[PDB]
Formats: sequence, C-alpha cells, structure tokens
Amino acid sequence: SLDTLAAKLIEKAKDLRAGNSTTPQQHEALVGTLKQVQDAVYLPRDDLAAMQMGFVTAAAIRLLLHWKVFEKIPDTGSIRYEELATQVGGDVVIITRICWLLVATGFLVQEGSDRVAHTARTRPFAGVNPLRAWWLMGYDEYVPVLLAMPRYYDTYGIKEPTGRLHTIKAFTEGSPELTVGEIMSRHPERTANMLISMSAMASQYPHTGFYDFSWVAPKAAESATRPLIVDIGGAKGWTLQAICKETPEIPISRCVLQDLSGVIQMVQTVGDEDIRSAQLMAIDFHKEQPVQGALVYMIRRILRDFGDDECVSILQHVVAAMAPDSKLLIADTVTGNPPSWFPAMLDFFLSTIGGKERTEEEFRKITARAGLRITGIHYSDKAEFAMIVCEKA
Amino acid sequence: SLDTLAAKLIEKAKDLRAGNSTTPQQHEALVGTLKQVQDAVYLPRDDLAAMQMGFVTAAAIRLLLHWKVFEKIPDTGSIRYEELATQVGGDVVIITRICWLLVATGFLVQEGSDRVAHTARTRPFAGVNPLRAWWLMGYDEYVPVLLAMPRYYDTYGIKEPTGRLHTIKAFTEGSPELTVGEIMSRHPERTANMLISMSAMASQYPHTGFYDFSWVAPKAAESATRPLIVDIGGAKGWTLQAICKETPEIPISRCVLQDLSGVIQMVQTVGDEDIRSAQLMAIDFHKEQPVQGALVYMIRRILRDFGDDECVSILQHVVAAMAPDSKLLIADTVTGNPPSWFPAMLDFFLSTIGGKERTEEEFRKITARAGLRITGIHYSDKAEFAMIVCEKA
Ligand SMILES: Nc1ncnc2c1ncn2[C@@H]1O[C@H](CSCC[C@H](N)C(=O)O)[C@@H](O)[C@H]1O
Ligand SMILES: Nc1ncnc2c1ncn2[C@@H]1O[C@H](CSCC[C@H](N)C(=O)O)[C@@H](O)[C@H]1O
Repeated sequence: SLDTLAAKLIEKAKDLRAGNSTTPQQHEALVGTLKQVQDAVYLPRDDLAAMQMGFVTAAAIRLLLHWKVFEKIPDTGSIRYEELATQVGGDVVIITRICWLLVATGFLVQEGSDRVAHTARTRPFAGVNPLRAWWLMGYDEYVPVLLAMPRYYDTYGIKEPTGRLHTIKAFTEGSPELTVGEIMSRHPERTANMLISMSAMASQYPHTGFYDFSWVAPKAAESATRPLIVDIGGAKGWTLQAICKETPEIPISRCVLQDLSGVIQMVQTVGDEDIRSAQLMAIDFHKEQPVQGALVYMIRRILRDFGDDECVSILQHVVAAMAPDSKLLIADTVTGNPPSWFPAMLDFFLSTIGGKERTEEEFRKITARAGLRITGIHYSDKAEFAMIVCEKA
Repeated sequence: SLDTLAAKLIEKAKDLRAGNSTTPQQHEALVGTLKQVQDAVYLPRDDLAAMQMGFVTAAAIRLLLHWKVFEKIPDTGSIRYEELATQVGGDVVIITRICWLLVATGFLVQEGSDRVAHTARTRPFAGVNPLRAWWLMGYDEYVPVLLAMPRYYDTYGIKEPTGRLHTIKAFTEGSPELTVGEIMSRHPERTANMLISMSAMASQYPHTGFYDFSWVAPKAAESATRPLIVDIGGAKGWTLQAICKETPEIPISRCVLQDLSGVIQMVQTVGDEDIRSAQLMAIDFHKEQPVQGALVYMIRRILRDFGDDECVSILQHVVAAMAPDSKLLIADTVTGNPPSWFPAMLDFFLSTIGGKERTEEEFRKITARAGLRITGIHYSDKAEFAMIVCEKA
C-alpha cells in the first residue's frame, strides 16, 4: 500500500544514515511494493505513457552508447556539455537534448545548467562488462525481431513457430530459408556476442541443491564398469563437476561430457583436472547418442531451444541408448499454467528461434512420444526450474 | 529525499482514507512521486528488467491487437482460449502463450486453467478510441524510427535535426521529398488513426479551459461573412467543436478548418454533421495562408513539429494574412528548463520529425522573428500548456 511503501522508504533512509547498506532481500521487497503501488495508482493513460517513455529512454541510451558519450562522462564529478560535444565531435545542442531525456528520468544528473554526471544507473554503460553486453544484445538483436512479429505471423499464419527453419529471427534477418546458425556464421562479431550472452544465461540457473543424485552411489558400487552420468550438451562440464563435488561417492571419471568438438577441445586444454578426468566426446545430439546403458542421461536447458518434433527426435536417440533401468533427467523450466513473468518472457524470446518453455502436460506429451514416462518432477527455488526424471515406458 | 517522498505518500494515503476523492491534479502529483521513488531506488538490474518488460508487453499488445483478440475478449466475464482461437482463426497454443505475457503482468486475467478476461488496462485496446490511437501512433509510427537514429546521425552528422525535409521519419520511410505531415496524409488508415489520436491525453493537451473566447461572440455580429476562427492544421476540427460548444455564440459555420488535402478529404468522409457545416479547406501552411483578414488564426500543436526557422516561415504567411484587428493564437506545450517528464519524452520523439518542445522564452524569440507582439500568455492550471496571444508588431 502507499503506507507500507512509505515504511520501506523510511526504513531504507534510516538504515543508510546508520551506515548499513541495503539487503538484496530488502531491495526486492521495496521494488516489489513500488510496483504494486504503481499498478494500483496508474490509470491506463499512465501505463501507456510509461511504456512509451521506456522506448525513448532505451533509444537515448543506445544512441549515447553509439556516440561513446557514457565513456566520456567521468565516473565521479562532471563534464561540461560543451566539452562533451567537442570530444564526441558533434553539436552541443542535440547532445544536450538527448542527455536531458536521461536527466528527466533519473539516469543522469546535471550539476548546474552546464554540466552532466553519471548516476549508479548509467555507470555500467561507460565501459566493458557483462551488463552492457547483455543490454546491447537484447536491444540490437531482439527489439527488431519483436517489431517484426505482426509481419511474421501475417506471412506464416497465427501458428506456433516450431522449426529451425523460417524462424522469426531469420525472417527478420531476411533469410527465413536459413537456420539462425547459418545466418550467425556470416556474422563473426554478433556470433561472438551471442556466445557471451547465453553463457551468462546459464550462470543464472542452479546446478545442484534441488535434486538428490546420491542414489547413483550404490549403483556405482555394485558395478565398476557401467557409465554413470552422461551430460548431453554439457558445455564446459560445470554441472558434472558440481554434481560430483556435491556427492563425492560419484566418480567424475565414470561420467561423460558430450558437446561440440570446439567445446570439448577447449575443455581438453583449459578445464579443471576433474572435468578432464571425465570422458569427453564430441557428438551431435540431433543425430546420435553413443554411450550405451549409462545410469543417467542428463539434458539441461536444451529442449527449451527446440520445437516438439525436434525434441522428440533428440529424446528418441537417447532412449535407444538407454538400458531398461537408465534414467533420463531433463533440467528445464516446467512452466506454470499460467506462467510467472520471467519464464513467460523467456518463452516469448524463445518463440523467435522456434523454442518454448513447456508446461508439465507439454513435457508429458513429448516424453511419451519418445517412449518415456515422467516419474518425478523436483523443483528448484528459481522460477519453476526443475529436474524432470524419466524412465523407459 | 526518501523521507520527503515517504511523507508525500503518507499524506496522500490519509486523504483517501479520510473520504476525500482524488482530484485530477492530485492524481498527476502522486504518479509523479511514484516516478521519483523509482528513480531514487532503481538499480541497473531493475532498469534492465523494466526495459525488457516494457518492450515485451508492447509487442504482445500489438500482436493481440493486430489479431483482433482484444475485440473478441468480452468486456466483462471470460472467454475460453479455445473459443478465442477459433474466432480469430489462429492456433490456440501461440495465442495462449502471448496472452500469458499479459496475464503475468496483470494486463489480462486468467480464470481457471483455460479462460481469459479483460482488465481496465486492456479494455482501451478492444476498439477504436483516442488513447489507443495515441499509443498506436507512438508504437507504429515512431518506435521503428527511434531504431534508425544511430544510422541517421552517421548519415547527416551529429547535429540537431531542424529541417522539415530529410527528417529521421522521412529517412526511415524512404520519402526524402516529403514532410512528415505529407507522409501521414497519403495513407488513409494512418491518417484516420492520427485524427482520432488528437483527442487523447487531454491531461497534457487540453482543448478548452485555459483561454476565454467569449470576446469573439460580440465580433460575430459585426459582419455576416468575416471568418471568425481559422484552425490552421486543425486535424478533424475537434478543437473548433470544443470552442463552439463552450461559446455557443461563435457559429462553427463562421470557422475555417484547414489541413493538408489528404487529411481534409478524410474529415469530409468521417466527420459528423457539425464539423461538415464549417468551412473545410485544403492548404499547405509551409507556403500560404489563403484566408485574409480573419478575426483569429489559431495555430494549435503545430510549431512543436518544426524547427525555429521553419516556424518563423509558417508564422510569416499568417502574419501577412492578418487584418489590423486580427489575433494570432499559438496553443502548445510550454515547458521549463530542463523539460518536465512528459514534455521530455515528447521532445525526444519530436527530434525524429524536426521539432522540439519549447520554453516560453523560446516561443517569444520565434514570434519576435515573425513580426508578432505577444499580448498575453494564458497557462492551463492542469497542464504545461498555454495560449500565446499575438498581434502584428
Ligand atoms: N548438435 C549438438 N550436439 C551436441 N551439442 C550441441 C549441439 N548443438 C548445440 N550443442 C551444445 O549444447 C549446449 C546448449 S547451452 C546448454 C548447456 C548446459 N547443458 C547448461 O547447463 O546450460 C551448448 O554448449 C552447445 O555447444
Ligand atoms: N503543410 C501542412 N499544411 C496544413 N496542415 C498540415 C501541414 N503539415 C502538417 N499539417 C497538419 O498539422 C496537424 C498537426 S497535429 C495537431 C492537430 C490539431 N491542431 C490539434 O492540436 O489537435 C495535422 O493534422 C497535420 O495533418
């Protein structure tokens, strides 16, 4: 309410006067209450004007990024607009007008009428760091695809986008007949930033803590030879390392990391001593599962990138390798009906490449097509991210 | 400070509890305080999340609008996603996934597992109305232009765009020979939407209530043909209708509604009997004012669309048509320095069409260059909006 929002501000202001910085918990509670109060107070004209302001504050940030303006405003203190314009090589009037938008929305501050300064909200834009790369990748790569969606569905019909061909992304790029991978292969720099981005995306999901792997240990004692955990598309093997650190009774040397050859060779050359103790295999999980009869096959944050038919193809190759008692674990969001905001947004972004976040019933459909039955679903603390446990039907 | 902000929230809360209802001014003030709270507590990750939520929500709204979903969701009650999908002729799965984005933020409500309902936030999208038209103008006609700004300034240099030709909008449209008004005026559905949007946001752009016209009604008696008010670029004459309703002794038949040929022809097709009884007239105000000796020439929300020199040239044509007792009235946004929140947003948008928001002093310098003397400036008490009353120097 208005009063409880006031109470959280009074508390913040008092605690700062006491040299006690804000808790992350305290911060999320304050911004959540603000949003609640805004949703209660704002009328539709306020909602829509706030949305339009969001477009122009992002466009202003993008333009000042392009002009290298945030780098020229010093981390502390200020710079005169005239001096900023000289260093940029442009007209002080237009540079000032763009800065004034960000002054009016609290991103920058003016010291007098003559000078401009960073705030905490703009310092991440003044140099190299993951937030600035994440920001630029969302803006440059996704906003035009979002704007192209009405035209996309005009062309293809109001139908769920499911293939690796004719994606919204590739359509936006002008090459719907190519895969996003064929398109990105012609764009070195953008391929570099797409690799930065989705490695940062996997940083946000827990590797362990919500699923008990210890049932592997008695199987590992009964059999000295059976492969234990096969990580299909496991990137640099960090999930396997975390699992085996968590349960030392699972020898990483009896686990298998599968990925693309370029990923495996850099694991062979730079990864830790434990991940190099594992069996490392270049594979194409669209075509093959080479390890036969392992206790566990794990597919983590992969199926979300693909439509139902491509997922069933991936799963059927694994099922063919499974022994009757093997488990296939899918680590992904089991999105709710209706979904919470973060998975709902991620699902919208996945629609541009042919993927989606699946409900429990949708996961049951594709696992059954592949000859599997879901026997448990174990949820993490994060946004319905879960371990789906499957056995042969 | 946080403490003065909390204080304002608390006193707002008390009046509501105490029975007194929120006046329009108090609503605008509370929204302003909530924005100040946002600027004071948001961190970069909150800004990134808000940018992403705004862009995704806008794209979901635009798609569901384009698909006629909001039209098919009943005004109250709920409708099954399957019925909705059948009625719009689309796949229930992709329609649900998009609705789920709006459900997650509270724009739509989901009932049970399979029904969806409007809220007050989405009913504006269900049919044609001024607020929806304002939002569509921003989103369809300007958001793609924001994305062209870096290329535009790489093409023409980092300098304030002040020309009526080669605007960023015309650059994006591919029509270097045309002003923005001409571009819009050549497409019937874009024109129709623009006309409807001119009644929106009366909270920023009031049509009556800040300037007294009753002095015109005596002058009406002094002649039978003398034009009383000439509405230069008056769109569909909404402002003339509002003036003539407020002062019934100004007959609309003695008023002239002027606009581009494509706009004025559409006004003929969609206008009611009242405006069709005025004198409609195609003009080009960059080159002419063809009505000589009218009592009042009104120039409402025109000068904001053009740069200084162009505004002087437009005003000069009108000055040349004025009789000695004529008045030239400029109705427009008048903001401070730096601009307030809403004019700051519009100033950034207007840079794409060669215009800007202005202070009172900036307007005084332009009227002086045009040979006008300002005899009064009558501000709205609810908006940064004024009537600037002028006569020949
Ligand atoms: N056809 C293919 N065969 C094997 N691996 C592939 C593949 N296509 C993509 N990959 C790999 O699959 C991974 C998807 S990102 C998922 C990584 C990891 N499972 C996690 O915890 O998030 C990438 O590392 C990529 O290199
Ligand atoms: N060269 C020109 N000659 C006449 N009208 C023009 C014009 N260029 C733009 N316009 C008109 O200027 C108007 C700007 S929008 C302002 C409309 C109205 N006076 C109001 O305040 O509600 C539009 O209707 C547009 O069609």
